[PDB]
Amino acid sequence: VDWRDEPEPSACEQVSWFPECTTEIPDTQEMSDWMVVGKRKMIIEDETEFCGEELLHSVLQCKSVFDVLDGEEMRRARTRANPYEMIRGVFFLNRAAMKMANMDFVFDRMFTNPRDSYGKPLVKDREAELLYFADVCAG
RNA sequence: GGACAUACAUAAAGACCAGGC
Repeated sequence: VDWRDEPEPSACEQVSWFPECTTEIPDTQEMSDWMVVGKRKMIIEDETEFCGEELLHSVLQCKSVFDVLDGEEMRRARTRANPYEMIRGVFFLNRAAMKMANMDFVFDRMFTNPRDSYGKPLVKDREAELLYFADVCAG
């Protein structure tokens, strides 16, 4: 695997979206048979329905190369190899806060300043309205 | 995937003996 043919590390991130869902929202009658119960599968190597077999086997092999390695040796190499590792948490309690800071920039402040379909802010700091949010599995 | 034991303290006790006023 030639890893040296990687694009120069950048603070500029690109977003590709799914198309806009043109189908109706599935109802209770449409979904009535959608829940298939089968044998408990604990195999990931044959899950090729949405990824080419050669890429799936290659990423699984590249993961399992680390199973024989000391975790502190892996962690030290990773800290040198990741161009973004010096960001960390800055002044926040952990590096997860910086993921939300990054994504709230990349997604046009849609979380910290959400908008209606006409592009108007749903919360104005001078009016009696609060930005309600939830944070789950988030300790 | 830090200390002045500034604890001045070796003072045996006990005894007899010698001298001082």
